[PDB]
Amino acid sequence: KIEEGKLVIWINGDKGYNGLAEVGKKFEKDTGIKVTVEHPDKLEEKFPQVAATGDGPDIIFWAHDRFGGYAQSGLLAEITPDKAFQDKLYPFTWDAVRYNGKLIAYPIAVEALSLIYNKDLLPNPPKTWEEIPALDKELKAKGKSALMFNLQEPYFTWPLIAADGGYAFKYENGKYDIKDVGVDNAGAKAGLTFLVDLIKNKHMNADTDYSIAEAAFNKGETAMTINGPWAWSNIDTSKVNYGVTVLPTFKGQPSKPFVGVLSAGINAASPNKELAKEFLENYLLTDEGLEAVNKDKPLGAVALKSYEEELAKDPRIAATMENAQKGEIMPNIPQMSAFWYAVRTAVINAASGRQTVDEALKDAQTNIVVYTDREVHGAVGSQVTLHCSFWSSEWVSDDISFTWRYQPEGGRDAISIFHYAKGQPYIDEVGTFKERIQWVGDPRWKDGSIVIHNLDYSDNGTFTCDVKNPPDIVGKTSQVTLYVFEKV
Ligand SMILES: OC[C@H]1O[C@H](O[C@H]2[C@H](O)[C@@H](O)[C@@H](O)O[C@@H]2CO)[C@H](O)[C@@H](O)[C@@H]1O
Repeated sequence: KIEEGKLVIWINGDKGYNGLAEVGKKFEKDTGIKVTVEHPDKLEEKFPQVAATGDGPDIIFWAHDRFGGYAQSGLLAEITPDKAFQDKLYPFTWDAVRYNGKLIAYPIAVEALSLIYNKDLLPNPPKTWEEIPALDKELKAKGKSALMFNLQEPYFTWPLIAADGGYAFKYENGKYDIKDVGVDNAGAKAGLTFLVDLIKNKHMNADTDYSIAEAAFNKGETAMTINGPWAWSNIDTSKVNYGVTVLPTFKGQPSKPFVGVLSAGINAASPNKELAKEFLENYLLTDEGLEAVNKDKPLGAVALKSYEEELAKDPRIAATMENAQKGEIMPNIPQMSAFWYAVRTAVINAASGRQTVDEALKDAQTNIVVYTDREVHGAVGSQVTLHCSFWSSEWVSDDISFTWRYQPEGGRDAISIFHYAKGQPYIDEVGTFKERIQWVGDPRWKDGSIVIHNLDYSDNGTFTCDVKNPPDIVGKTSQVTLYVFEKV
């Protein structure tokens, strides 16, 4: 439950919260109203959790993308500044916080990821992703690495994934098609494939997270990192001589970071809505208010026209804006939340080798355990496909095995005719099917199918497919019966 004569604010711990607290101190001096600034972990998830019982902060700071979901659920107060105030901020920043015709937050700043590079290691940073492996080998021989960035959050890997064609939700005449997701298409696969072979080639580590990449760059251990304007303060402190530049191209195309508008929403259960509007409108969104936050941790390109114009000469801000121009604004639709957890899981699963990129992105796109046909009929001379597939909770072992057995009709015993094991198909030269079996399976899609060519009358019998995918060293089986005809 929310008290009542004061303001509690949540903001991410990577942003200028001490600078925000100082604006809080000034508000408190003028008004006598206490302003507490907190930075809870995963506050983007904590907010809806507690705001559903009417709990949480009076005001929450996050990128605009999460606010559609908050608004849909009725967690945010409608924002109603007059036209005079609105005119103080860029119109596009207001569009980012409009949901279902209503303004539901105040925009603060435009963030995009950039390439950051150590000028003493790399006076001339690569223009291209494809250069990076060769660069890394050079730098490795000198006890350094080429690149480290946060691999745990899809925000950071998305620019590469989207570069050659990936998208979240298709944008089509004024609206997002929630049914048309582009995390599976050929472009997205190429981008994530490039990323996982950086890892498989030891140019990056699948475990690398935000703290590890920041520490490595700031200690001069790696030549480049990918991060937003909040990060620049920490590198200034370290003294590393850095530049901030355009992200490398991939297959000749710009990297495409998702652009965020840092925004401040007012809790619908806040008894302090007029005080919150006063703070944000009269204290935060002023040159001095934004300056105080910005000098703590850089904001990016601020929403407030006067101060954006003041800051716009900074070439690090120019680079941020150039990267944003090449990327695209995040949708603010409530589905964004599902999108992010889907791609997060796909990246981690692909980066660790639990899935191939195809498998991984299929699942993201979407977010009797053995199957054979019952009975197949063939003509003499024809070929028949003997489908076999399975479903499992396990990743695909490789060590995965498939075995086909055959039992002639009226016959006694089932004999092996085909075996897939340790990555290779073996036929059997014993076979009455020798030179007539064809492997058409693919263990990566949990498929063990074969084709029998040039059917004969005496091929009549029952085939059994047996699959082991080790965890899972217990054989699951299914049977298919073949009848061969002159015709029918
Ligand atoms: O990684 C998925 C995550 O990415 C975007 O979050 C950013 C946020 O915009 C930045 O301000 C910065 O703090 O880093 C975050 C990524 O770690 C989305 O805003 C967020 O909803 C999403 O879950």
